Amino acid sequence: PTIFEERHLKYISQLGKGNFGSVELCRYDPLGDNTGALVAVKQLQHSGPDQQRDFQREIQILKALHSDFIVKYRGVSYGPLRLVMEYLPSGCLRDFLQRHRARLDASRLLLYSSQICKGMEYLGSRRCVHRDLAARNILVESEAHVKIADFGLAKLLPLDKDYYVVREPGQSPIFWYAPESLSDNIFSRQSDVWSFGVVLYELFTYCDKSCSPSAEFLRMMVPALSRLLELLEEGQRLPAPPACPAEVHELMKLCWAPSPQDRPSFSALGPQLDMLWSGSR
Ligand SMILES: C[C@H](NC(=O)c1c[nH]c2ncc(C3CC3)nc12)C(C)(C)O
Repeated sequence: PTIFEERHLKYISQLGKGNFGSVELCRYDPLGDNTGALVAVKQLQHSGPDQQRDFQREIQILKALHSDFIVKYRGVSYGPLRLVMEYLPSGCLRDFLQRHRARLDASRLLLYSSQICKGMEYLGSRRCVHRDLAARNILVESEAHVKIADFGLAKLLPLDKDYYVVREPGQSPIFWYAPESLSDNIFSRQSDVWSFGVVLYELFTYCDKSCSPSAEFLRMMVPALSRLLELLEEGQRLPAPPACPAEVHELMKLCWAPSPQDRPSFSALGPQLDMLWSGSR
């Protein structure tokens, strides 16, 4: 339905945690016989003002999003409150990449890259900045299909502005953040592009822990945030993943253009990745 009765949503396990919200695997079981469909249900675990309004927004946003490459909204449910979503058993991409490594050539990484870019293109066209783009936040619909998830921090851009300024600090691993976010808490469709660069790096390192974004800044060597800012200002960048084809490194480096306005758009990126995907073969 679009509306789920809480009494029929039946609990199975934890799938994830996030700022003040959990997502759970539930069976939606109106018969009560274990034959009902599986669903991923997000609730907030804190009942204050701003986190509750933010959650409502996230629902408004995801409801109004229709794309093969965006996680699918199924409905809400009420108490007097919960967000119900399609469930993707293969789960997290970060993990999926680590497991199936030996089964995935460059085409497929490019295939995923294209699909994520396409979803981000669309997100951008709805004026939606995602703000927390990263392999851990991408779900796997199948071996040849991925989808962007976790709208917990997404913002709508007012009609008259192309950027958002966040008051408090971020709480995500620092290594996916654009410089303007690090220094000024400025997020935009173009800071999303910065992070998409890092997602590509993740695809092509197959999310390996030993050469992760974090592991690399560490190697590349005062507050962490400040040092990462100095580096990125000096023009230090993540290196070509091992075996990475060069053309892809260049796209990354381009996504990492110092100023937001030199970064290419998702709609520029999409064809290039497409050409690359039909290039390997
Ligand atoms: C925890 C959160 N997940 C969701 O919102 C999910 C929505 N549908 C899913 N299907 C499988 C999984 C399995 C991967 C848990 N997660 C989710 C996220 C991965 C986006 O941070």
